Order: sequence, then structure tokens, then C-alpha cells
Amino acid sequence: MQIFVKTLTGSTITLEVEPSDTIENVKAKIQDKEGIPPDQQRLIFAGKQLEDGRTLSDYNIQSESTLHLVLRLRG
Repeated sequence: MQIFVKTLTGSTITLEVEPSDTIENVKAKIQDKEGIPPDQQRLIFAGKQLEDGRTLSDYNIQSESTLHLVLRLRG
């Protein structure tokens, strides 16, 4: 599956994921691409922040769904 992550510049990155991936797994992928550590990332979808231990499926994140990356600079 492919999903989108909107970054701080308003740009968008695409990630290859599976529905069984955890939010922490997605943060690790974002760290691979952007260098931002997971503790400084918050991911927003459907008006809520997403919990690290839950899966994409849990949150009904589908093909071409867009997550918003939010920086929490105090980590």
C-alpha cells in the first residue's frame, strides 16, 4: 500500500506500508527519509494524533490517505 505524509514545507512524501504496520513503524520510515527522530514526530489523521502502538488498519488508513507530520521540537 502507498500512503502520503504531508511535511512541514507543505510538500508530500510517499511511503510504502502495509495495513498491519504500527504508527511507530511509520515514524521509523519518516526518520529514514527525513532524519526527524520518532520522539519529535506526531502524526495526525482524521482530526486526531495517532498512537505509536496501533496499526494503520486500526485507524482506517487506506491507499493514498494523507497523514500530516507535526514537529514536537521538545521531543
